[PDB]
Formats: sequence, C-alpha cells, structure tokens
Amino acid sequence: GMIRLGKMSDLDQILNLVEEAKELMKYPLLEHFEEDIAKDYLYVLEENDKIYGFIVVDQDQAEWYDDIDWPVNREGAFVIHRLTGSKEYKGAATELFNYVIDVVKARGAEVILTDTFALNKPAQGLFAKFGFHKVPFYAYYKNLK
Repeated sequence: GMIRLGKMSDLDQILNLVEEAKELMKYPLLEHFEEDIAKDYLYVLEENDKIYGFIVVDQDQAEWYDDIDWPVNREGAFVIHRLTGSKEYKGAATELFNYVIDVVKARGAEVILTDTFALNKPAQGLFAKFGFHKVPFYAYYKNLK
C-alpha cells in the first residue's frame, strides 16, 4: 500500500537506517544506493514523510553465486540484495519482503534468491519466515511454486 520506489530525496533517511542497523551491531554504499535508485531497484516503506525500511531487488546475481551447487534453475531469477526495517517499526522489513515476493510472483518468476548478507544479523529469522532454503554465511533460494 505505501511501499513505493525510493527516490533521491529519500537517501538521507535510507542512509540513517543503515547506520542505525550498524549501531545495533556494535563510503562506497552511498554510490551503490544512488545507482539502485537510478535503476528503480529500491523500494521504501513510508508513513507521513518518514521512511521505516527499504529493500533492494533485481536480477543481478553475485559472481560468487556461481561457486555454489544450486538445486534450482537460476536463469532469470530475482535477487534480494538488501533489506532493513527500523527501530520505530521492525515489521517494515516483513512487509517489504512480502511485497517484493508478490511482485516477482505476479511477473511469473519461479525462483527468488538472496544471502545472509542481505539482512541484519538479528533479522535472520525472516529467511525462515519466508521459506528460503540454504545452499558462517549462506546463500538462499525460494521456489515460488
């Protein structure tokens, strides 16, 4: 519902969510976020003018994915590269993850992939919540059928 694509004007909030995540668990990412936004690959969950989480999804797969013996076909698969919610609303992560899974299903996709590094350590439970399967860091896949 008010998940929408992120815009350049949302960057400061996007960055502050990243740093908020880092502070909970304790340069080059600004450039990569700008690119994600330019390519319309980043969605945000927003109420009032405030951003409560974001997610980056596309079909670019990590070069290292090629080093794994996957049990599913990857040709044309979607990939969730990063997902973050907020202190003020942790549930934003779940809504975003879920919104993206629905869009890829609607598009006829069969497989959505991701990896441990897409989520904050304490959010790792979401891999389970959404039925992803592993293939210490892990790569994950979800068969959408």
